[PDB]
Formats: sequence, C-alpha cells, structure tokens
Amino acid sequence: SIALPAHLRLQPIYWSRDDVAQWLKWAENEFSLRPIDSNTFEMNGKALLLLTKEDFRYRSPHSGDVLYELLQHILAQA
Repeated sequence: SIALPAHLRLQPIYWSRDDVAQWLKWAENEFSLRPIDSNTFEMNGKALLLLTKEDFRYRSPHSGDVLYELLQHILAQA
C-alpha cells in the first residue's frame, strides 16, 4: 500500500509551504521521479489544491501528472 510518512499524515489542505516541499522530496524517492526543484511549488496545501493536472504538468513536464494522481489518491484517504 501507499502510506505517507508519519510527518505528513495530515489532510493536504493543512500542509504548509514546507510540508509541500517535504512531500515533493518524498514522492521523488518513493516513486523514482525526476529531480524536481524544491522551490517549484512555492505555496501551501490549500493552494496546491487549486492547481489543475495541466498546471502540475506545467511545473514539472516529467513528474507532473504523477504528482497530481498521488495527491488525488491522498485526498481519497481518511
């Protein structure tokens, strides 16, 4: 199964700008994604939630849609 590390176990809506950077750092190792600059999503979880799939793909051509589905999958948790 796909379980978030203990430090990020809260609903994304509550992630701070630094939780976002920490989720990107984790996803990259966990999922073997391309290197993704940490200052790529300079925003918090609330703002992260407004972005479309197209937007994620804009910020990251390679990882883009994977980071999006991971987030959707996380939202469907609880």
